[PDB]
Amino acid sequence: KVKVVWDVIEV
Amino acid sequence: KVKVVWDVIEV
Amino acid sequence: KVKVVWDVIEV
Amino acid sequence: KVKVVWDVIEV
Amino acid sequence: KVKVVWDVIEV
Amino acid sequence: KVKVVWDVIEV
Amino acid sequence: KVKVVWDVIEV
Amino acid sequence: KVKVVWDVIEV
Amino acid sequence: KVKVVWDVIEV
Amino acid sequence: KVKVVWDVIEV
Amino acid sequence: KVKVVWDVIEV
Amino acid sequence: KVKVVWDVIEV
Repeated sequence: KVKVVWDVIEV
Repeated sequence: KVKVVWDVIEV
Repeated sequence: KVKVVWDVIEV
Repeated sequence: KVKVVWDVIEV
Repeated sequence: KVKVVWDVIEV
Repeated sequence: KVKVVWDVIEV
Repeated sequence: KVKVVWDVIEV
Repeated sequence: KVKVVWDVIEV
Repeated sequence: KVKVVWDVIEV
Repeated sequence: KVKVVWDVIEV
Repeated sequence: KVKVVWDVIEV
Repeated sequence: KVKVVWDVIEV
C-alpha cells in the first residue's frame, strides 16, 4: 500500500 | 530554521 | 535518500 | 504576499 | 541557495 | 481562468 | 476559489 | 510504482 | 517582474 | 490530444 | 482528464 | 545526483 510519512526536522 | 518534509513509502 | 521539504514564507 | 516553496535535499 | 516558488493566480 | 506560475529566487 | 488537490495513485 | 499527482480545480 | 505561467490545455 | 503551453507575463 | 505526475528519481 | 521529472497523462 501507499503510506505518506510527515516530519518536521529542526535545523 | 524548521523544515517540513514528506516522503511516500510503497509499503 | 531524497527528502522534499515545503515552506510558506510570508512577505 | 505568501510564497510557497519546495527544495529537494539529497539526504 | 535556490528556492523555487509556485503560485496559482486566479484571473 | 487559473494561471500557475513558477519563479526561482537566488536566496 | 482555487483548490489544489493532491493524489498518490499506486500502479 | 507510485505516482504523485496535482490538479488545481477552479471552485 | 517576470512570471512564467504554464498550462496544459486538453483538446 | 494534450497541449503544454508557456507564456511569460511582464508583471 | 489531464493529470500532472511529479517524480524525484535518485541516481 | 537528483532528477525531478514531470509527465502529463491524458486520463
